Amino acid sequence: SRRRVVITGMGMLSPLGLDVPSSWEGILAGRSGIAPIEHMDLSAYSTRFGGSVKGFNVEEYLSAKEARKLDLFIQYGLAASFQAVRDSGLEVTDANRERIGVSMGSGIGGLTNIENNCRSLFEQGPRRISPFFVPGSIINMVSGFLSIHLGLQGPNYALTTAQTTGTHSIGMAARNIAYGEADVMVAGGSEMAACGLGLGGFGAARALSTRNDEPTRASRPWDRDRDGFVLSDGSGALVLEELEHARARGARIYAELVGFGMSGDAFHMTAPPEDGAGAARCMKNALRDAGLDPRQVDYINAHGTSTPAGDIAEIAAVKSVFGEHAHALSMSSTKSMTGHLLGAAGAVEAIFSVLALRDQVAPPTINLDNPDEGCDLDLVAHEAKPRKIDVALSNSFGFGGTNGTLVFRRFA
Amino acid sequence: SRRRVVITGMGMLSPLGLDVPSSWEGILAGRSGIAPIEHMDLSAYSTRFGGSVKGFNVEEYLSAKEARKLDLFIQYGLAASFQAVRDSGLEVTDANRERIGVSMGSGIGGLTNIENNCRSLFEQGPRRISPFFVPGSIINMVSGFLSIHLGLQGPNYALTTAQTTGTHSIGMAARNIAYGEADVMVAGGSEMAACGLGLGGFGAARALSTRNDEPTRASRPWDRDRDGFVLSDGSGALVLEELEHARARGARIYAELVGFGMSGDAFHMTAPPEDGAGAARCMKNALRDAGLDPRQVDYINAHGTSTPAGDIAEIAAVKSVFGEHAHALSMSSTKSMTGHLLGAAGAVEAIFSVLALRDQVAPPTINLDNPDEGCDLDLVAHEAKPRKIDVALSNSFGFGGTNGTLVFRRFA
Ligand SMILES: C[C@]12C[C@@]34C=CC(=O)[C@@](C)(CCC(=O)Nc5c(O)ccc(C(=O)O)c5O)[C@@H]3[C@H](C[C@@H]1C4)O2
Ligand SMILES: C[C@]12C[C@@]34C=CC(=O)[C@@](C)(CCC(=O)Nc5c(O)ccc(C(=O)O)c5O)[C@@H]3[C@H](C[C@@H]1C4)O2
Ligand SMILES: [K+]
Repeated sequence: SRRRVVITGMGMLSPLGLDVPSSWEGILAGRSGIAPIEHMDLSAYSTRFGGSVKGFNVEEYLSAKEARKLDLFIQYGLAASFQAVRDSGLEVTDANRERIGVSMGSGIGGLTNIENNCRSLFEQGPRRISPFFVPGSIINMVSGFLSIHLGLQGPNYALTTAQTTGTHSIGMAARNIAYGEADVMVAGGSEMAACGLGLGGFGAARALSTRNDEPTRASRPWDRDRDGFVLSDGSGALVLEELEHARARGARIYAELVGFGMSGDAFHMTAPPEDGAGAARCMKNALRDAGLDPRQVDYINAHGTSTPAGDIAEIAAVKSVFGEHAHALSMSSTKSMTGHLLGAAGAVEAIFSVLALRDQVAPPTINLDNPDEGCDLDLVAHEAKPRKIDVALSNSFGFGGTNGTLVFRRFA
Repeated sequence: SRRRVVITGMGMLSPLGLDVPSSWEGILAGRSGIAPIEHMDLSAYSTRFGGSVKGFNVEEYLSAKEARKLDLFIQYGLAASFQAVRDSGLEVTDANRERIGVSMGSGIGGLTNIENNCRSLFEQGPRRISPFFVPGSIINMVSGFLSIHLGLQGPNYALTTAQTTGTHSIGMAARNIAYGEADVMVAGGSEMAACGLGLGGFGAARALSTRNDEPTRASRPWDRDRDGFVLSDGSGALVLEELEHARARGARIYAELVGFGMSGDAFHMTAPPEDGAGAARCMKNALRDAGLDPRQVDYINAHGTSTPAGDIAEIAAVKSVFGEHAHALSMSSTKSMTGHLLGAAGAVEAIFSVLALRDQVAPPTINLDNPDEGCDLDLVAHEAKPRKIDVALSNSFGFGGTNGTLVFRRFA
């Protein structure tokens, strides 16, 4: 029989902050983390801005030596993971190390380090490829390195489901606990795809905003003048824990993870169906998993990427799932502020959903000046809205038509 | 309480053949699939051979247009998937499409597409980056594209756990079925890392055999003169199916998937502990999952990568788990013949384990001329061995210390 799963620790790097509290302060203030990119020359690119992590100091977590062997996406994932475990208060011992695992994923992974080694290969030659190229670039090395540093011997894996990664990572980790394969999991996602191939690749697909003159206004989910997503970097990690395990050690419980849904659109490689039918199936799976009446959902943290086709598909899906209740719940996209953290989006947005529960407040959709046709729900335009929130749902969708939904609830 | 999971279809591309029967014929014959690499110039590299897929014809599966969008690892994964679905006889309909999902993974993913996009990027900037670069290179696109082509709407995801990927993919897919989230899953892995970055990266880590003079002798698991793994390419896919679902449509059942285990070494980024303690925990977890006493295991398809440290760690783990029964079972490494398919290794080796059950024969470890110190189990040296096999176990281990074990049994 299925065990209950709660959240006892969280950690983050985002364009708004180097930890959870600083990021969340930005969220509730409606602050943008988007700016012209400084770390490379994007003069030849159609998009020249995004959400960078500012002032990260890897040496708070790892030595210079260890850090230079690892791509930035790995460093970011480790930072968020270490923060979450610290936040949870958990002490790893021989008595529990086999019962604590890790599932930290990425969508794009080590593209940046691969691009740099590729430069070495072609400009210098093959003997300039790093000895640490493979372990420092592969997606599972967040889980790997975290387990090595903390001594975690339970299930150890990584998902890669593009922009759905972080949501799937958390949901599948919760299944491990619910079914008895672990008592504790560290789960989430990390990304740093701000390199030539990243900006260039998403740009070639015409998926990015090109509002170069006003980067903070670029990400504008459901607004009539939206023109694509804003690429952002960072990481999110949660400590998921079996309920009785948490209670026995006197852990602080932020919220309960009650539902997880998955689906496939089976429609198109890079676009959802106009009616968001796949997203609707995914949400219904998550609601049924949680044993809920859809009218119990108070807050939705949308995927809200600011693409023309994506944002309206999600409205359609929400209307299909919730009926008239779609007008009672609040739904917002925190990507309005953070931009799109790709494989880490679902992780940071899970955190934001948990914090919406702790603080009884719906984060805003900033930049929502003129809602587009049919976008007539309570989208929490401009300003955070204090309200009752007993149940929060968080959606992620990805290229390939891969969908995930998490459902969190206040714990008492 | 948990539903039973059986295998009803299989598909493969390997260095031994373009499908399962051809590959398996090679396995039973002790044939090597290793040769000098022909598709690129490795004259200045320290390793110039590996296991290539010979004569793959993508136009049996995809249009030229579709094929030009997709990295070779995705093409290979799709080929194996299409073969497995055909082999299963499953008819996808509106009545079942929400019950059929896909979990096909990769260890390193789109290295070749990245490498090809690199060259232009550094000489002439991002102008020539394809609009399909991102969807055609991300690891979840095997799952994505397969779902789109066949209309599969069930759980849709991808693992990336380096050399463990194929095993974890099959195991986690089995859980989806056992727990009622799907009735059918296509699962496995694919890889095509034979490029400058791949050969150069693994070569920089000093992980590859450099036996260029005798490529077919290079892969020699447990032999005293082994000197690293042999890099190979391909894919494996299984159709996993709930037992009653299979019975109701009169499916041919190859075998039952009874156990899945996972662990982490929490030891080192690129090496196992000398005693294989992580691998031992993983195998025990899989046996506990299956409700089997270690004395019930008849055949182990080892990870057997032909590395100095890897091979002996696995012997130690087997001795620890199985005690005196370690002397009764047979264990072999088919990587002696196929080389190391990385993220696809656990998929093709799951298939080989299923076929060992069908045909009651332990595949050989070829090249085992002089077993190393302590390598004194029945390692099926040189020649296939007909014997009773009721229970077959298959191990995969990966950089980061990530471990997976599958347990299959004859179905009557
Ligand atoms: C063929 C076209 C049609 C096109 C036209 C209008 C659009 O709006 C876009 C730009 C984006 C559609 C979309 O939102 N896809 C989408 C998705 O399915 C799942 C997740 C995300 C995410 O960012 O996490 C995402 O971005 C599409 C893309 C690129 C190209 C232009 O496909
Ligand atoms: C730092 C060192 C020490 C060194 C010394 C002797 C060795 O034998 C090797 C070559 C490989 C160890 C090993 O087997 N790792 C290993 C593993 O843990 C899991 C999976 C696989 C697989 O191939 O699927 C694998 O390859 C190691 C590697 C590279 C480098 C040289 O680490
Ligand atoms: K979300």
